[PDB]
Amino acid sequence: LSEQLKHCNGILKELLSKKHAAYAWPFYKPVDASALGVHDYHDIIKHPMDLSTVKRKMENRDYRDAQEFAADVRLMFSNCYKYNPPDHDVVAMARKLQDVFEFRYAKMPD
Ligand SMILES: C=CC[C@@H](C(=O)NCC)[C@@H]1N=C(c2ccc(Cl)cc2)c2cc(OC)ccc2-n2c(C)nnc21
Repeated sequence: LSEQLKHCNGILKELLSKKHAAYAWPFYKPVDASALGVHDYHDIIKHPMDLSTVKRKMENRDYRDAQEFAADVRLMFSNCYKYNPPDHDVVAMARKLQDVFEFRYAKMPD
């Protein structure tokens, strides 16, 4: 990995760690629309994303730069905001986790 992508991998480890598990767990695996009963999810969200998919792409060295990594993580959060009403518990959780991501991502090295 490039030096910037190592920082990205370190953020990803933190997002999956026990410290943040109370609000991060909804984002661990892909949305199973049938299991959750949200039969309109794939009509509204055209590009699903989740942390296990980000992790698999990083493992296979599939990100070209830090920007591609950030776009996926932000996609994951934007899907959550797009589908759900603003006062929903899961949107608060997404908020909370995204503040962890954005704060540490802003500390990128040269
Ligand atoms: C995709 C389904 C929509 C949400 C839902 O279940 N109900 C609202 C109509 C759902 N809520 C949640 C959710 C709702 C309440 C609380 Cl406290 C935590 C998560 C959700 C749950 C999961 O369990 C394995 C996985 C993905 C979730 N998720 C994401 C991500 N964005 N919305 C959700």
